[PDB]
This record gives sequence, structure tokens and C-alpha cells, in this order.
Amino acid sequence: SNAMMTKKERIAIQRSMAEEALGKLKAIRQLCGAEDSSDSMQEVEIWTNRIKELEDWLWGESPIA
Amino acid sequence: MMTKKERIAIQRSMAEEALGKLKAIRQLCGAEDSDMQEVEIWTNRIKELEDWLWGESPIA
Amino acid sequence: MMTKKERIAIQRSMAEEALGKLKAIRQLCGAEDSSDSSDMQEVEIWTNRIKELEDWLWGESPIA
Amino acid sequence: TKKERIAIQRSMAEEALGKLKAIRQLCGAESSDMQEVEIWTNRIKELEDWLWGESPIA
Amino acid sequence: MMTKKERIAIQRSMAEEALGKLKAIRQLCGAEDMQEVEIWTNRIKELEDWLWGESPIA
Amino acid sequence: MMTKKERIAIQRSMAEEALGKLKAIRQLCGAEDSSDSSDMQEVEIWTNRIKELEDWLWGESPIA
Amino acid sequence: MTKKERIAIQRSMAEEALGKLKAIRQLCGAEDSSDSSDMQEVEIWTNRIKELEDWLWGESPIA
Amino acid sequence: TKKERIAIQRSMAEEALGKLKAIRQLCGAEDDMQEVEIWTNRIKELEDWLWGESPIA
Repeated sequence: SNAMMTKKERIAIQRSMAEEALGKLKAIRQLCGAEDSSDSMQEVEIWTNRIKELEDWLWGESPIA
Repeated sequence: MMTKKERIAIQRSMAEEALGKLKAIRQLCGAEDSDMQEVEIWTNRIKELEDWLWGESPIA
Repeated sequence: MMTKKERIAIQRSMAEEALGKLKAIRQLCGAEDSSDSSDMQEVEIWTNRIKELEDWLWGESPIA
Repeated sequence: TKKERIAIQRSMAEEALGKLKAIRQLCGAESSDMQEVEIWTNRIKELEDWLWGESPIA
Repeated sequence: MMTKKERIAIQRSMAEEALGKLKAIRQLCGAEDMQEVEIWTNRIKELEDWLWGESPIA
Repeated sequence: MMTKKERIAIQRSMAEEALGKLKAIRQLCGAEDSSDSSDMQEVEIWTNRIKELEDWLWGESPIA
Repeated sequence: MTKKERIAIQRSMAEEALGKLKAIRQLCGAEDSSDSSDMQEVEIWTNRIKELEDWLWGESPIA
Repeated sequence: TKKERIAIQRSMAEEALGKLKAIRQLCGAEDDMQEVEIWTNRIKELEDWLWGESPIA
């Protein structure tokens, strides 16, 4: 290739961006029930599980694993 | 004007983004290749911060 | 595409953005229904923890 | 011969490495799990690199 | 006493020790005196890929 | 000093121990609270894969 | 199991790993043509094993 | 009477499972252990559904 960047570099950059993506999704989860002055988890759990699933895919199975 | 509890949720949301950026940093180690110890140093420091955030900090 | 120097420079650049985000958090410690002193103590706690991280980053870390 | 004694020492080192890797598999049996796993991975790879690269049996 | 996940972690620990023993065998090739080494390498890798990729403990 | 025949006998002895270890793993399937069919599915898979290895070791491998 | 139990089990396994490494060391210079070079090998093994053992019991996840 | 009808259905399910198991037993007769394991897995899946999630569980 006549490209400056290597495949290893491109994948590292992608993995770096994936951490930011995951940070954003986890940020979302933190607002569950922020409208509720009271205490209590089912909504939170749904997010936890979907994020874990994406995170397992990213680092286990994806093109950047 | 927000309640403290609302402000803390916002702060926690933002803390996830801060953690994301640190974790992004870590992924760049050796991209151009201490190799694995460099990465381990970041793991250990990010974990210490995450542990503080969710366990000891004002937003725990 | 990157030397190690360049990659480290890029990591240092990202570290400033991470620090910005943590300092942004510290600016939201005030609230309606909490005491000013309690919120002020939060600010002090954040400040000390951010300074500890900055000191590590620029002093002791792999990117110092 | 020193060579045959060295092969035997290398065979033994593989078994020591197996026992260390066995310890790694028990992490989290009961994030920190991933920190622990990474630390064992690295210590083990460091020992392997020493055994086969630097040690008297390299 | 054990959950299935704990039992599987124990089995994975044990599989590292079995791999260690096979790798130990490989190290004795030519100890008395290379395609032979390659045969072991390839067959160990096949087993290791199965264990961690496809087996009941993967 | 060591002959090739002796080296091969040593490798064969070690192979028996490796097989013993994989057979020991097989025995733990369903050790926990488990349904007889889950157990038996796992046991079959271990049995067949161990048998395949044994066949290779004693029939096709450098130590056969 | 508890984390304490799992850690105990890992420490017990570490002792066996250390035993196997130390066993290796005993075979250096087994030949009757052994000299200062063989003793140096022994020391090189001793030092590496001590580094690992100090890590295990001082700094590791199982310390 | 629904209970009786379900009992008869469960009785028949055992015969259906037996016939599938009968099929599995012919694998490799003419001599691939993966073929047998595929059958094991698919029979288990069905048996688990029958006694665990199905209308006759």
C-alpha cells in the first residue's frame, strides 16, 4: 500500500474510538431515573446487558478484536 | 436549580465519558510497533480512578 | 504513519481532553438542596483527585 | 550431555508455564477480573520470553 | 458445592496443564542428536484452538 | 548419550500423562448440579476429541 | 466459592509452579565437567525465581 | 380432561424422542464423530423444550 498508515495503526485507532463509543452508552445508562427524587433497577439492567453484549462483541468477535 | 441527585447523575454520566477517553488513550499504546507493561500501567491507573469514582468519590 | 514520539504526543493531547472533562465535572458541584459547604468540600475533593492524576500524567506516566 | 540435560530443563519449563497458565484460568471463578487476567498474561509472557530468549536454556 | 462456571474454570486450569505436558514432549525432539518439531507444533495448536474456541470449555 | 529410541519412549510415557490429564477433565462434566443430558453431551464431546488425539498419538504421530 | 478461597487455591498452585522452577535449577551442572559457568547458571535461575517469588507474595493479585 | 390429554401427548413425545434417538444410532454404521454430536445436540434441544418450555411441560 502507498498509504502512510498501517493496518495495526488503523485498528488501534478504531479500538480507541470504540472506547469513546462505549463511554457514551455507559453515560446514557447513568441518567436512568434521574427524574426520580426517590430510590430503587430493571431499566438500568437492560442497558447494562446491551452494553456488555456490544462490549463482548467488540473485544471478542469484531473485526477489531 | 437542579436537585443534588440530578446534578450527581449528570456528573456520573460525564465521568463515564472521562473514563472512555482514558481508555481510548490506552488503546493507542504500541500502535506504531515496555510494550505490554506500558498498557498494564494504564489499566492499573484507570481502574484505580474508576474504583474511586464509583466507590469513594462524591458521586459514588 | 506515527513514530512513537508522535503517538505519545497524540496520547498527551487526548489526556488534556480527559482532564478537561474531569474539570468540567468539578464545575457542577453546586445544587439547590445541598449546603454550600458540603458542595465546596466536593470541589476540594475533585480538585485534589484531578491534581493527583495530572501530576501522574505529566510526572510519572508512560507519556510524561 | 549438557544438550540433553538442557532439553529436559526446557520440557520441565513448559510444565511450570502450564501451572502458571492454570492459575490464570481461575481469575474471576467466583474489570478486576480483566485487570487480574491481564497481569497474569503479562507475567507469564515475560517469563516465557526470558526462558526461551535470555535464560540458560534459551 | 460448585456452580457450572466454577467447574468449567477448573477444567480450563487442567487443560493448560495437559497442554504444558504436550509442549514438554515437543521440547525433547532431537534431544538425542525439525519437521518433527513442526508436526507437534501444528497438532498442539489444533488442540489449543479447539479447547479455547470450540470445546465445551471455550 | 540418549538414543532416539529412548527419547521416543520418554515422549510416549509423557503422552500417557497428557491423556490422563484430559481424561481427568472429562470426569468432572456434570460434577455440579446438572441435567443428565447436559452432562452426557459434554462427556461425548470430550470422549470423541480424546479418542481422536489417542488415535493420532499411537497411529500417526512421530512417536507411533 | 469465595474470592478468598479462589485466591488460596491460586497461591497453592503458585507454590507448585515455584517448586517446578526450582527443580529445573537443581539439574544445572549435573555433568562432572561442571565449573564456575554452571554455578553462574544456578545463580541466574535463583535470581529469576526470586524475582517471581517476591512478585507473587509481595505485589501480585494473590499477594 | 385437559390433564389426561396432556399426559397422552407426553407419552407420545417419548416415542418421538425415541425415534430421533434411533436415527442418531445409525451414524457411522457403514464405517465422523461431529455428525453424531450434531444429533445429540439437536435431540437435547428438543427434549429440553418438551419437558421445560412446551405446552406439555
